[PDB]
Amino acid sequence: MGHHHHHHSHMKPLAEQDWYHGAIPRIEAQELLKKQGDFLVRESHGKPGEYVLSVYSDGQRRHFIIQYVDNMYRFEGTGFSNIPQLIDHHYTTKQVITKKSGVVLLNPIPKDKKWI
Repeated sequence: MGHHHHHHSHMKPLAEQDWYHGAIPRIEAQELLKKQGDFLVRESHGKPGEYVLSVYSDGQRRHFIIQYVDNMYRFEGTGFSNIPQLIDHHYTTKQVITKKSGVVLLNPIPKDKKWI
């Protein structure tokens, strides 16, 4: 507590999420990754509604797709009503994306203000 270091709010919406880079191409999603942990969520370029998570793990670019079922966004069965809440809560709980792959969320990669 103090005069600074207190961001009073609930969260930022999916659009304002820095880890959410938008509908950027597959190349741009894989090239910005460097260590095991770097992750970003994009939307499929041309397919509105299909969000692709790109996380670098085990030396590979691990690309997962967010399925919208039962009115919830999910990677491996269990899902949340909102993507920003899905990733945020999944990150803070250190839960694995899919048990098939075994990838965890650490240090999210921010985005640039590409007005072009």
